[PDB]
Amino acid sequence: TYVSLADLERAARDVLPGEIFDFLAGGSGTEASLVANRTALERVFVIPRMLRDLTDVTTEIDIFGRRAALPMAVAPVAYQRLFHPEGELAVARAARDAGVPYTICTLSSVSLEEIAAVGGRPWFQLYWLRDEKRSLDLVRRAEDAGCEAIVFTVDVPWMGRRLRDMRNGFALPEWVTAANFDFAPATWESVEAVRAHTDLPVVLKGILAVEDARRAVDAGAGGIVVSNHGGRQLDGAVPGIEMLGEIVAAVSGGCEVLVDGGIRSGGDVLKATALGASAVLVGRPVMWALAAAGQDGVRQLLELLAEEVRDAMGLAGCESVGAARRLNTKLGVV
Amino acid sequence: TYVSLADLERAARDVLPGEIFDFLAGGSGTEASLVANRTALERVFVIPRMLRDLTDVTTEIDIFGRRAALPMAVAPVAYQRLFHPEGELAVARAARDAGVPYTICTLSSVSLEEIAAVGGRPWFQLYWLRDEKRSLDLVRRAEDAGCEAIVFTVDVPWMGRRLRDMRNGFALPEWVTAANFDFAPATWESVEAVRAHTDLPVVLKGILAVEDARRAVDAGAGGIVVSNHGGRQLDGAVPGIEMLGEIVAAVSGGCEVLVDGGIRSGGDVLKATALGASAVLVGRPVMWALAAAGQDGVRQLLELLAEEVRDAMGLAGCESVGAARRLNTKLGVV
Amino acid sequence: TYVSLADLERAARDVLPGEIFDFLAGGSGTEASLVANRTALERVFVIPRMLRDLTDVTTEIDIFGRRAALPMAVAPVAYQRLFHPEGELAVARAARDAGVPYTICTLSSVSLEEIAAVGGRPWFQLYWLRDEKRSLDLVRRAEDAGCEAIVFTVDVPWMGRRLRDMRNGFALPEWVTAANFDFAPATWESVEAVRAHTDLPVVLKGILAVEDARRAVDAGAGGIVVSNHGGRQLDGAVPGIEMLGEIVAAVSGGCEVLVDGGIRSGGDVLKATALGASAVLVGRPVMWALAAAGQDGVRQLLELLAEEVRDAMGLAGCESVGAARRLNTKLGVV
Amino acid sequence: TYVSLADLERAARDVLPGEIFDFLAGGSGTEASLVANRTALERVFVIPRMLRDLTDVTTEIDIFGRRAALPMAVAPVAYQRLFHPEGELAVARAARDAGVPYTICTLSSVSLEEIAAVGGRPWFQLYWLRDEKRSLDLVRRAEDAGCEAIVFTVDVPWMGRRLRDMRNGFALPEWVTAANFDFAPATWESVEAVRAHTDLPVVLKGILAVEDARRAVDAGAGGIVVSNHGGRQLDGAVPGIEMLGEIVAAVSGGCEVLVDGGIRSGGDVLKATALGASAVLVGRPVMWALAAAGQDGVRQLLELLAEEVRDAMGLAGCESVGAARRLNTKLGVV
Ligand SMILES: CC(=O)[N@+]12O[C@]13C(=O)NC(=O)N=C3N(C[C@H](O)[C@H](O)[C@H](O)COP(=O)(O)O)c1cc(C)c(C)cc12
Ligand SMILES: CC(=O)[N@+]12O[C@]13C(=O)NC(=O)N=C3N(C[C@H](O)[C@H](O)[C@H](O)COP(=O)(O)O)c1cc(C)c(C)cc12
Ligand SMILES: CC(=O)[N@+]12O[C@]13C(=O)NC(=O)N=C3N(C[C@H](O)[C@H](O)[C@H](O)COP(=O)(O)O)c1cc(C)c(C)cc12
Ligand SMILES: CC(=O)[N@+]12O[C@]13C(=O)NC(=O)N=C3N(C[C@H](O)[C@H](O)[C@H](O)COP(=O)(O)O)c1cc(C)c(C)cc12
Ligand SMILES: [Mg+2]
Ligand SMILES: [Mg+2]
Ligand SMILES: [Mg+2]
Ligand SMILES: [Mg+2]
Repeated sequence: TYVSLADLERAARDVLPGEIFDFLAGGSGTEASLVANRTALERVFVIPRMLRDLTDVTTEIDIFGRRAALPMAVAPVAYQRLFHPEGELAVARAARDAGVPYTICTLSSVSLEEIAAVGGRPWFQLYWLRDEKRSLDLVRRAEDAGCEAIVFTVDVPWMGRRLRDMRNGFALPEWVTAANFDFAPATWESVEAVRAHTDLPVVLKGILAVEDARRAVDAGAGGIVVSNHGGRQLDGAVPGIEMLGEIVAAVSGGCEVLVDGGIRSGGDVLKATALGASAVLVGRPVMWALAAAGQDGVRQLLELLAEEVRDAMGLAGCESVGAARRLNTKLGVV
Repeated sequence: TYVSLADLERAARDVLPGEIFDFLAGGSGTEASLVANRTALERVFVIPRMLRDLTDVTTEIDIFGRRAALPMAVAPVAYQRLFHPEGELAVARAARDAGVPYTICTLSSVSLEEIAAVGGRPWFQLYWLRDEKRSLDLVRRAEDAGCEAIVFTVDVPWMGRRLRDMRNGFALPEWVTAANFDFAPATWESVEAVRAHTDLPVVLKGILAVEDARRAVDAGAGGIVVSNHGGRQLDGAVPGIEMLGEIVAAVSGGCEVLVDGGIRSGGDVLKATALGASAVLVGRPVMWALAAAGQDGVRQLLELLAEEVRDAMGLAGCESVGAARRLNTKLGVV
Repeated sequence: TYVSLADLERAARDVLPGEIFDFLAGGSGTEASLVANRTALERVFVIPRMLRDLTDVTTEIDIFGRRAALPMAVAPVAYQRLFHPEGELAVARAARDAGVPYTICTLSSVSLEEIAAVGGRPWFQLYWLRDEKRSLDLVRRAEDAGCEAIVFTVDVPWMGRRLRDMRNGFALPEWVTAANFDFAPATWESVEAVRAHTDLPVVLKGILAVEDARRAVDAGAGGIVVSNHGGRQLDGAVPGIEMLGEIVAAVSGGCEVLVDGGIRSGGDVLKATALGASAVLVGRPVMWALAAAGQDGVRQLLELLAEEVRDAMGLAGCESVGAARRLNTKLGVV
Repeated sequence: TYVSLADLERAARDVLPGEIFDFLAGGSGTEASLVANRTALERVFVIPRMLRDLTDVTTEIDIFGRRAALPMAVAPVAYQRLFHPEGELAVARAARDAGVPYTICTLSSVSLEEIAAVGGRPWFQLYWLRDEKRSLDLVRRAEDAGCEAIVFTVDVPWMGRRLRDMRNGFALPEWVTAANFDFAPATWESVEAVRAHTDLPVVLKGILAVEDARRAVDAGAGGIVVSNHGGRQLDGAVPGIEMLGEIVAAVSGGCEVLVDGGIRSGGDVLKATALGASAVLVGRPVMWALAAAGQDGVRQLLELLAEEVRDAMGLAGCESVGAARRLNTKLGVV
């Protein structure tokens, strides 16, 4: 009977082994980027509009050819059986039932075909493999299984240095595997190789520089995710939310611009929208819900977010997510 | 024998049931807007003027056709019998005796006619009802009872999500009722309907966007209250005090511009004035005083505020509230 | 054997009755201006210059016709017998011996003539009295006793609201009196009355507005003290150090521009100088030293400040206080 | 088996006598500049670039005619036998083996000739002596011993006031001596005297003012170190990292521009690079490593830094330190 996302963090902390909670919670380095994701959202204040017609508030959007129930998708988080035995299938089922896109990870602990069979028109997150042809096989598999977008993670030439995991000597338990298997630095040529191999929208995840956003458009990306990988890659990378406004201006409608990092309420969703985001991704909260109560947990989380998004939108005078994008903001202190 | 408003918060905390103190104290969401109301005032510093004639310092203003003793009114706070058995009549009597306008709430726990009978030329706060005609009946009742302004709350299409009240499972005790009765989203058309129905000044409460202030003037409002509803509506809404200067400039004397949220001293009143406010509203402190010592409590609070306003004005070289509006300010840190 | 001013605060706290320590330490209201005096100095960073000739570093200045050993004077602090039985004579003797001007208070607990007899060419702080003629008698007395400047306090139409003193019910012990006696709001006309009555330099203390600084020059002031009275007058008044740069620019050498509030080291002196101050006043630290060890205490404090000023100047590449005024600064965080 | 530099601080704290740990850790005054070195780096966020070719990431630079393995040198820290019995020889050996320049101090506790014999093409830090000829003898000795640059410390006309060392009554133990011996304020003429006496690059250490950087170039310096001496000289001096961008712009490639103060990770190195630094110096961390585990300790520290630099560079899309200099940054909060 949770009333905010923080309820679920506590519940997940109680049930998960410490080293697993740390694998989930932690960031790279001193966790400066992890913390900055939160600080950056806290400093954003919305300027609500009043006395608008709210006789049909809708939180729906159209993205990558599909209607979604909220301007939100479940972020790609690897190895979800770490958190609950049903892992990715529990999350995907809840996401489907909520009308929220679910991003299947290259490092999923259940095969992408089994996750896609859940239904819910899922997305597929790609990590570039040591060989172009194995990469492109994942893409084709995803597409053949009915995934509707390829989320190419471009901020992971290699994994960041996570000191929690080093101090814990954390390693996958033997009962969790990379189920899509029986990694190399991506480049712009890799992007092109993917774009040529699929007619699905290619979404580049982990863009923070304005000219990288621009180049993503030029490269034929259908979207980008403005993201510092939840503070888990470069420690000291700017939060996506701090780059988002500038990026949205630069691409000037040329692709969808998503953001992630630290989204913890419908109000946060509203802030991201007001800064110009098409949609957000949510990572850690979904895994807290999964750890706490499995599929039911994720369903309750998504219902809570949905209600908070609708509440925030209406209180801000927005009948639609488009209207929310036209809200103005003001930076405040603490 | 209180020397600041914080004395009365402690006294109210001691006497009220926890769930009632929480209903009063709390805001929506993570209470970001609640806290920001205070932070925003703390960051404002006044640039006082020296060596001016102070041989008749006056704190009086003329507003909505009436002289008021201070640039201050009691904010509309619902269900005041929650805090003290005499509820609204205790507050209204103290306000009358102090020469301070009292705002009667649509959700008052004593009928608007009984409160108005106290005297003191009160204001009436309107919430828009599911039917235009019931709304307009409240207006007419208020007017027939001698209310001198209609404070139309425009930031409440519905009530915000107050997690204290959810976590407490708070509900009105059966001995507190909405005494004006034996709610729909307001729009600009609702405003017009009200404006056409009364010759009293219509004051729109809960304006934060500059173009909403502008439109309020265009709409024939006699005033606005720049307000985030004490942090109880949209969590992450900008504090009114952060919008006030821009709003005052935009309306360029076309209506009175009031502010509220976090006013806790005569010095705060001075800051709001220096930013351009015609007057402030004060909410929670009046309810602390009511809970602590009933009518006497509210009288002591209003006397303390009056003395602090006069002290701050004089120390800043202002013989009048108009002069205080011409003070300059500087933003500082913490 | 103190190495910083904070050593002496602790020592004074140990020896003084609490209510007296509070009378000394406290400010008005919530102590926002008191704290801001410190915060404002902490945020100032100096840009030192290197490789300059330091073969005769001097901390001396010429001010109001006299050489002073440091760009520093002892601020006017009333009733110094509250802190030590020798009161003002202990402080004045130490100041004389250090070559630092001492400001005699209108509310001194030893008569201005006895303090002036100590020697050291002292200044006299004026509070305007209910009658022009009694005010001007104080001035003439001061002058006849060999005071070299009149420091007219202009930020005290009346005393601020000090909640420590109210909560303590603090009052002068019967053994401390206003020894110059056997108060009205000052105006610009009062200033003129003083200026016409003495050929001593008139220094207006408690100026914070730029146009008040300008007008002080126009009025024939020989100096001003940019000051919020140590946070003891208007609570929420800007710190002097935040106004100083703008004020120095505006007066454009037309009078000496002193600053006070929170000066606690030679480094602070350097910051004030770099912002354009002619000199600083130091209040509370001198009273800590007095309370801790009487005349000897004040001598040790002034020796410590002198050494810290010389050290800071040299490390910043300044052979003279003039050179220090030409240093640049940068605002930092915390 | 350390995973960050903070591991080594704890280890050094455990093993060193308190007064020695304090001599190492402390700064001048209230330690404002010491703390600001850290704060200033924490506020810098990097804008990483994605999808660049990383098939030969190199951390090497060419500086002062030599290839270095990292854009990093060991800062001049006096009396290193205070921390470990092998003192400077332990550090120099580790630095040589890591391919990192080591700066030999004028106040080294082992003679400059013995340190230089370790190999590793070392630099020599000069303090100006009371007599030009003794100064220039040190220079010539350094050069004759195969030092490759003279790091002239120009921010030490005399040593700052370190209150830890005063409160501890700290003094060199009799078993630590200034081994180069059997001090006067430097000026621009001193610089010239040095420049005329050696063909080695002269690097001026402790420049913070832009026009001092400019003048260093004009003076024929081959480099500068933008530095507040680790917060140990002027308390309230701006951090070097806050001046670096402006200084790099002003010198416009006319000399190498190094920075130091608070560098505690490869990410910090990356930030300094992105602000335009040619290289950084690292002081206290190297001494922690020395105290913790002697030569082995310093080797582990330099290996950890090397890995963190390579990791940060790659994650930011930089194949080279030059590319890292072309990264953009954004200031954030806390
Ligand atoms: C590389 C990695 O370390 N992984 O599993 C990815 C991955 O394999 N593929 C990828 O593309 N992203 C990953 N993320 C980042 C995620 O997608 C979001 O960017 C942030 O979670 C949003 O911030 P949040 O909402 O959590 O504050 C992520 C996040 C967490 C919590 C874990 C445990 C693993 C990962
Ligand atoms: C909706 C609501 O939740 N109510 O009861 C209103 C309401 O019925 N009609 C309305 O117009 N305003 C309401 N307020 C906001 C009030 O008017 C001021 O805006 C802030 O109190 C100023 O900030 P403060 O001085 O307290 O810091 C309010 C305030 C409190 C404390 C309670 C318990 C109830 C309410
Ligand atoms: C009015 C008053 O309340 N008095 O006694 C004055 C006064 O009678 N005449 C006046 O002109 N100033 C007074 N001050 C302000 C003083 O001169 C400096 O402005 C600040 O002390 C600098 O900040 P500081 O260095 O202390 O941080 C002052 C200061 C203290 C600590 C006490 C106990 C009494 C006073
Ligand atoms: C004067 C002095 O007090 N000494 O020994 C110098 C010196 O004799 N010659 C010089 O030129 N510099 C010195 N430093 C500053 C050092 O070179 C770096 O500027 C900072 O250490 C970088 O910041 P950090 O990485 O430590 O945060 C320094 C540093 C420490 C920790 C000690 C104990 C002694 C010194
Ligand atoms: Mg997120
Ligand atoms: Mg208020
Ligand atoms: Mg002072
Ligand atoms: Mg460093």
